[PDB]
Amino acid sequence: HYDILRRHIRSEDLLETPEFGSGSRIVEEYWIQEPFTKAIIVENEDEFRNVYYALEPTVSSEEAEVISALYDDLKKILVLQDVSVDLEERAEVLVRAIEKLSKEYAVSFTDNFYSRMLYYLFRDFFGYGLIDPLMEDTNVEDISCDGYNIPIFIYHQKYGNVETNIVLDQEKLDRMVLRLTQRSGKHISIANPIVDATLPDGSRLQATFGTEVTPRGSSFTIRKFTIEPLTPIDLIEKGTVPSGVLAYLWLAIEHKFSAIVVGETASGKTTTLNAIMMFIPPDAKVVSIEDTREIKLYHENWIAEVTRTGEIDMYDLLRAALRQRPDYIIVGEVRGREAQTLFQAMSTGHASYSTLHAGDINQMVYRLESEPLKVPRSMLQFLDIALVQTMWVRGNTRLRRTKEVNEILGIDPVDKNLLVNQFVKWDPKEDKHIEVSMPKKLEKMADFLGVSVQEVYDEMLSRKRYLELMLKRGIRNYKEVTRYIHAYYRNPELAMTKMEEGL
Amino acid sequence: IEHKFSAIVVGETASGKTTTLNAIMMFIPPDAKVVSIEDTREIKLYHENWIAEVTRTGMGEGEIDMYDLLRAALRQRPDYIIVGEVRGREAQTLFQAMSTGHASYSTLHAGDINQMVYRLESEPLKVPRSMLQFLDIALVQTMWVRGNTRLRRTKEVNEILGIDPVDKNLLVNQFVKWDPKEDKHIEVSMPKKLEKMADFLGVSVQEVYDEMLSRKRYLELMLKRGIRNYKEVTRYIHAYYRNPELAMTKMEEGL
Amino acid sequence: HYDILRRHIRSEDLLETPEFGSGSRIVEEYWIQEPFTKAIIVENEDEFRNVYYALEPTVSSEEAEVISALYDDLKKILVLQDVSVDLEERAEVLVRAIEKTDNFYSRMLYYLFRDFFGYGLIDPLMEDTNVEDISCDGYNIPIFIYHQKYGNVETNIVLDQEKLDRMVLRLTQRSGKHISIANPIVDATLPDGSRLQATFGTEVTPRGSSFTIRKFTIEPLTPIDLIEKGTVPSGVLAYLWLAIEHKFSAIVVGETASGKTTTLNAIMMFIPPDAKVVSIEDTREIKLYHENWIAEVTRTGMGEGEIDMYDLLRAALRQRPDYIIVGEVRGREAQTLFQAMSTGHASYSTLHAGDINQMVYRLESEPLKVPRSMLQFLDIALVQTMWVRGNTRLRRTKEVNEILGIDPVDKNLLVNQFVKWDPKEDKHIEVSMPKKLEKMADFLGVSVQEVYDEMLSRKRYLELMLKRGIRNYKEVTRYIHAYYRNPELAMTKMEEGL
Repeated sequence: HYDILRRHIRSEDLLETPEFGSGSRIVEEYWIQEPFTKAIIVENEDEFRNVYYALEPTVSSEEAEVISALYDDLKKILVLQDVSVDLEERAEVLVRAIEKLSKEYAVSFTDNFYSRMLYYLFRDFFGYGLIDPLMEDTNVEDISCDGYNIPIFIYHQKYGNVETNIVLDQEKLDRMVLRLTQRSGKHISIANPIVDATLPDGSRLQATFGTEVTPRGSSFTIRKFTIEPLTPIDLIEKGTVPSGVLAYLWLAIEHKFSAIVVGETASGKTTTLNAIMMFIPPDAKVVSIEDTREIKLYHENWIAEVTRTGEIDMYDLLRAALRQRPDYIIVGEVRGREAQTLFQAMSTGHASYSTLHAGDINQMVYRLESEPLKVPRSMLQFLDIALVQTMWVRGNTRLRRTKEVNEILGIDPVDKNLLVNQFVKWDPKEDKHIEVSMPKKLEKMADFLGVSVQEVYDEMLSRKRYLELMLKRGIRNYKEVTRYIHAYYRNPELAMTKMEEGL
Repeated sequence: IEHKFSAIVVGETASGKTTTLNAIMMFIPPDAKVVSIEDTREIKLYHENWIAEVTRTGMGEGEIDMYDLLRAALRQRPDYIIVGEVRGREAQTLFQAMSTGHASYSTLHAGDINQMVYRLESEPLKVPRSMLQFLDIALVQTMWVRGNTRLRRTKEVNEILGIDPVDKNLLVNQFVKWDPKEDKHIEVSMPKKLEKMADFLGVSVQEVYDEMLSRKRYLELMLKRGIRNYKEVTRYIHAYYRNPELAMTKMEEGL
Repeated sequence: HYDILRRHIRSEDLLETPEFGSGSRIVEEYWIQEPFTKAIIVENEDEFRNVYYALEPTVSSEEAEVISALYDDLKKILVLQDVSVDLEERAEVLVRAIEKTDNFYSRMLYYLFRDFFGYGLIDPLMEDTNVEDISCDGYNIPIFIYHQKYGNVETNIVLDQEKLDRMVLRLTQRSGKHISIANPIVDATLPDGSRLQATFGTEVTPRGSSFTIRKFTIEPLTPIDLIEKGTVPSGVLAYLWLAIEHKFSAIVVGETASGKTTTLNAIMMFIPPDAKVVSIEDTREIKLYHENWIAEVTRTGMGEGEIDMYDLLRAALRQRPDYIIVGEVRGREAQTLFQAMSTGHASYSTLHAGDINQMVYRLESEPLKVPRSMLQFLDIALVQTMWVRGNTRLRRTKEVNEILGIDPVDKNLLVNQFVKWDPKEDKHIEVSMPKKLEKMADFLGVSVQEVYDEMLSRKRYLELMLKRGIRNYKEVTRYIHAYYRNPELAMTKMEEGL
């Protein structure tokens, strides 16, 4: 979007320098998208806190009025406000149109006021409007707008919870919500005032309309979607999952053990699933079914299926894909009926993985067995690993942590109880993952290979070493990480040497 | 409350449940995001980053109950969740929020922890036995009368330590008890939750204990200075959060 | 398709030779449709992986639009595409129509055919019986396949947007469906009898249109085969042959990748030539060289009425099947099956489990929920295994279990273990008498020694087929059908290499 804009810019230096009186001290400044936006962390020292300032190109009461004027005309054009169209060409339908209205009304603006007016038109037409800067700043992970005349709050990757300078009044906020809502294909109104949707880019939306069910006015909450997939290295570095557990999981998904990663909504479940899904052997056939395109993989032999909300559901896609011979099936989040199918896939030898909304393992079982999912108890035996994610909150810090790793051994012959083994448990105290025991799944692997448990264990340590070597060498991006993992697959010793040899 | 220990205010009817809750909800950290779900507004809070959600009857539209609202509120990011009073199904979601780290608070119609447990476990609430472990504190409120002697007292401060494997289950440590004979609050056990705090904070107990005594003084002073209003009280509390040092000094210097 | 063609051609030295730069070693090479297409399995030292290269008669870029032109006209010939017309005749027109080098001719008809009667770009993959799975994931992505021996390998066949979009319409149409943005997903079955999943556009497949084809090319392992692989001893196989002829019902149980289906399909070639057999599967896997047979396959209901195994069995058991085969019991239908058993229908099926206890549990508990008392009608339950050491990959029948019946006031399931497999010596040990052989005496109305004699007889017959290297299922089934018809004559021909 902005690269296109930066093209027609027609000038730079559109930003001035803020006037924060005393009792206010700049803590940090940084371009969000130069030369238009900029974030300025300001410290209102009187109140011993910081306050995110979204800085946009300055305009005067007269100027903005002029801008708003063009918007009204350009607004007539439907193309530029049509999502099905390529941003790039409707970005010109805009500049080429402003050219008309300009030369016609016989006027020539300032090279600057253009490279300023232009910013606003794009923003309110293509961008996210008033919150665009927040929607842009990579540091902002969440956006929370409680209501009429209430400042937007956000979660900053470095300052955590912080008050923002952006404030929407009723007229503005209502539009904002409708816009966000509409932009997500779903509809909101006094009739049905609550909406749980996902924006075009994947960010999750939670909106409310009017004061029907929410006095204080309409409100919305966005949980931005990071474009770049965290990798198992990212996870080792972030203290979220130990390199050993990660090695353990590598072997586990190689040997097609099916796993489900459990957690609370927004606990980092998908992020983790995507990360460990980078351990899939290179040539295998991967099939992914989701309601919202989220998983990003550097795996050629893969088909990414997506749900249609109108009508084609996961269930349909899942049983369909199951008629073939896929090596790995990814679901993303079992929420109903298909949950049964997914567990059957397991029963019939398919490496199956998915996300599930629950807090404990107890809660997992409960949520699995009861409607709408309704997975019979006899079938749970077919799940191999169950991870539990948690988002540890202490002060102005967030910690996505693999809270616990569980192994489903089987179903007890009495009371048909699920045999489980928790071999790794996180400790919030020292923020240390603890191995309450050794993985029982290592024996299943040993047999499947004809080697001694001891032999598998050492393989693990090896991969573990490889991972930490990749970390130490600063290999974090998914494409490059996947590249090096596929390598170890193709040939381990050659791969190891090349890792510890600089290549 | 600052540390997010969840609490339910239990009490017979006309004992003070809601009042007390609303009272101690003015202890929420100035910047934390709080969402409340009530059948009808009753909770007043001098807090900004706050979403107030109210149930819909559905008289002539789509009925939206507490279950729907909580289910979808817990969904955004609330640091604190306040449910006016649990009167059914939504109760499960709440305790789920608890097992998840959401500082959850609410009210329940009952006279003692036993009744509380019964009501919570049995339909309509039907909260699973094992989930109870995530509730931290349960206050029990009362009404006490003699002459025109109209008294609302916290009968007891109960600390829910957790569950017992092979049990009776609900492990409760009673911190404070109220003697009506002398109208006095007696400590009848150690405030164990203060130790869990040491663990969270990463400090010692005496250290936390010190801060408690400190916060205590701060309150008694506000009292002596006649700072009664909620808007003003919340301001001085928000104050102490921001900087207890400066906050304490201004209070000792009538400003 | 290729016999009709390959004669109308002139030259026979069509298609040059492959040229792979260094680091691109040639592992193997073999013919597909001589002398047009040939497949080469190349290596790649760097990435320890093999690659499938689909070789077709090379052409000139001038011949390109040239042959693409001769096609631009032949297309407007409705009388060609028409499938109602026999391929033998249809071909003729294309030839005659083309009349309106003596080498370029042949290495051209190939394509003209490959696009009118063939499968187009993927014909090399559809004709090669080594490729049992075809995965075209997306736009400009090399197709992947599952080779009978090489498994997952990349391919030299890629399709850009349009090239694939039309391919998806071709496959969709030959299967009899109409894939469109309105109905972007198709799960049909191709004329050659193959499973085809297909997606048009990018509504459900962001990675563009796509398709997958799981070819029914199987070549089902044979009883003789099981003997060779040392999976099941010849003696046990004879015992089963009799068992099956007499309609004793059997379930093949085993952990995953142990051989359940293989073994079943194997021992299902023991069904009497004239008996009526009906099979119900979630997806075809069972190959049988039997005529009086009805094969029924479950329907997903993607966009129509869903018909599950329960529906199919319920209504199959309804006609007169002497033998009923259920691919694998994964639910409700299981009850109907055991009902069929209590009724005398020689019923067979597979079940995911490790030992009789697990089998029982799964069968009794939901979703299957087969009533405790019904189990008595199951006769034999084989337990299959996977065994490994070095590259030592072994599939063995761990145990032949005879279900004697139910016990009043019990523990219930009375099982007599006939054969056990010792992995230490890789030997099958008899650990009890084959009681079912006595039930046979009772059925047949003869003595045990008598039946026992026939078993030893049938046993010999099998070992001989082995010695004579009769491995194929079509041929094996014939010699078995043989013995049924006349064991006397059958035995003599076998001893006299004929």
